[PDB]
Amino acid sequence: FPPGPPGLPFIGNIYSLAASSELPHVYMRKQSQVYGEIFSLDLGGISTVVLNGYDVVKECLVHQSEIFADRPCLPLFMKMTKMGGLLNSRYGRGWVDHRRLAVNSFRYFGYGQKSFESKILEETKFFNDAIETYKGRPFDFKQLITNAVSNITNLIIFGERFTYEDTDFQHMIELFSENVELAASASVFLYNAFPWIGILPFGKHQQLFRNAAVVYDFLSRLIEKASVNRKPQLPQHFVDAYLDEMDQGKNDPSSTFSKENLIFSVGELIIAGTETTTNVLRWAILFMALYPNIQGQVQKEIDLIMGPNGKPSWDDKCKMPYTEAVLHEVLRFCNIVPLGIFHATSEDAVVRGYSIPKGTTVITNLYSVHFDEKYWRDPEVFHPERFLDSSGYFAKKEALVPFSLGRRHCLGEHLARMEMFLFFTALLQRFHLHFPHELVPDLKPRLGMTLQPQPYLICAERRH
Ligand code: HEM
Ligand SMILES: C=C1CC[C@H](O)C/C1=C\C=C1\CCC[C@]2(C)[C@@H]([C@H](C)CCCC(C)C)CC[C@@H]12
Repeated sequence: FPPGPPGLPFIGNIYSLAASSELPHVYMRKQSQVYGEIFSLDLGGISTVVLNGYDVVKECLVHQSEIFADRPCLPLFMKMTKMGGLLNSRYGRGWVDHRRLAVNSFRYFGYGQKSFESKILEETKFFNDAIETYKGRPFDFKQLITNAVSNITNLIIFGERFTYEDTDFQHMIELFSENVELAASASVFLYNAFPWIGILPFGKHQQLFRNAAVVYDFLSRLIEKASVNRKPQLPQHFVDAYLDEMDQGKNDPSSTFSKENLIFSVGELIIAGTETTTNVLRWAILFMALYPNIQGQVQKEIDLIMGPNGKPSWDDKCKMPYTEAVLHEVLRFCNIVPLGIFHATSEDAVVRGYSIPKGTTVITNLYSVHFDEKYWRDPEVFHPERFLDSSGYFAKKEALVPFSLGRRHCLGEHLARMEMFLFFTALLQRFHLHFPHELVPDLKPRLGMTLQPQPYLICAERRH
């Protein structure tokens, strides 16, 4: 069983993570330098194993894919979803059924259709128009980016987009997003260690359970509004398709599709899309205002390939290596999902001599892969040029894994990439981005299951 740093009795390394000035993924990378690529932590009595660097992360999630495909049975995840749904589903027939349905649905109701790309572009127009509203005055992009990004998924799930005046839906996403953040909280690591803490009426765990209630109700209401006009066997979207599957499993009682599992799946798909993609864009914008020379080079490429008023296109990607370079270097350098989503072993495992008992939490420290000095030159530097080959084309790197690897890898990778590219290009084509009174902006990320920047104002002035 892998060695690791010691911590106090009862609470273990929750203390050492807690009392460290460094964020958890940074903490963990330093400890691998002392204990090895694979080390352990005692998180209040839950034994967890951390994987660090590209080699062991691959060795587990890819070479032993079925053994590390599971999710851990932490009290919070048992309470929230009973380990059904998709994202936190146990590895099994339930997960196979939901994953398959989701993959096919995103293909069929999404990027598999010729008209889909223009629906993204339609959204960049609402988005850019909303930006113009402010007439170059400083504001926070967080809301608009969130609205716009979530609508690309709303099309696939609910068959429609919600307007930017829809503050009810926005409120539901703000609570759900708070929950993704509180999930990384010391309060929650303790709650999972000591679930009797649930008797305590105050604290971040009660905020999370309350939020989850409000969110669960809202999602079931949306799912009901989206199933009104349903024509059995002729689905308009993911919700209809899910209901199709419940029909075909009415006689199969071991069928895993359920009304509860539909709310969990929809919630998981919606929050997975909105949290992550939004943040990528928010980091990118931050860095383009910080480094105008880099912003300007992207803009130069846009004008050469797309012109001043051309509609951006997914097909343009491969004529725009520098743009693709910047975007990949944001994924690598900001690590929007720094520790991925926790895994667990689906059976007793043996990795590099160490034994890992069935059910152990396994943390894949994706941050440490992107800063693995065996595969990256000076990874502590933001430098898009590292993704360019000697002819100036985009050069893909094996050790860039911001959508993780193996059986559980991001289901939305492709969709995210189109969203990112089309939103970033549409925005930079129309605007110049800089800070107010050249304010000194903060680049220290906010502690959560995803990394987002602190609130920052930005000025968007039209270019032509
Ligand atoms: C920049 C955008 C995104 C990033 C960086 C990202 C990252 C990730 C990561 C690191 C995982 C962990 C997989 C694991 O357990 O090892 C994941 C899983 C997942 N992602 Fe994404 N994601 C993004 C966008 C999306 C979008 C747009 C969707 C859906 C529309 C999505 C849906 C999911 C789902 C459902 C899972 C769980 C898959 C499973 O458990 O089988 N993600 N994502
Ligand atoms: C769906 C439903 C159904 C609706 C309920 O309110 C609860 C719920 C999800 C709850 C959570 C809270 C805990 C943290 C979870 C389990 C997130 C998980 C830690 C992954 C977050 C990282 C991801 C955005 C990359 C995803 C869903 C989150």
